[PDB]
Amino acid sequence: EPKREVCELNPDCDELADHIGFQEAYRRFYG
Repeated sequence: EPKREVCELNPDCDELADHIGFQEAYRRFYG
């Protein structure tokens, strides 16, 4: 799952994903 893998390897994205999930985090950072 590209988005989870990518988001995990950005501390701010991983942090955000802890609250809102990786799809929503990835979209905020890499939209």
